[PDB]
Amino acid sequence: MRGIEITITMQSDWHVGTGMGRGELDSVVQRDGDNLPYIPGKTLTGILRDSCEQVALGLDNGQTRGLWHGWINFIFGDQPALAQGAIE
RNA sequence: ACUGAAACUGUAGUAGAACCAAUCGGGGUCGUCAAUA
Repeated sequence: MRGIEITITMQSDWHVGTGMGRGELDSVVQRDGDNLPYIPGKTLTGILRDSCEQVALGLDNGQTRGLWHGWINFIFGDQPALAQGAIE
C-alpha cells in the first residue's frame, strides 16, 4: 500500500538529530544525502509514538498499561527491550 | 532452505557582566579694496 503522508510544518526554528558540531558550532543538525536538514523517520516515529502514548494514557484514565496502551503496542509495535522476565 | 522486531540524539543551561555619547568653543566683530597719473 501507499498514499499516506505526514506533513510537518515547522513553526519555530528547529534542531534535530546529531551529537556533533562544525567549526563554529558545538551542535550540528542532521542532514540528508542532499546535505539539507530533515527530520529522520526514527525521530518522527518516536515523537508521534510519544504523543499517541499521551492520548492513550488519557483514554486509559492514566493507567500505564490498559486497553488503549495495547492499541499503541498494536499500531507502533511492542518494545521488547523494555520488558523483562518471561514475556511469552 | 527465507529481510529480526522495538528504540525521539535527547536532557539541564538568560549571549550575558562591566562601560556617562562625551570633551573644547562669548552669536562674535573695522578698514579694507582697486592702480595708476
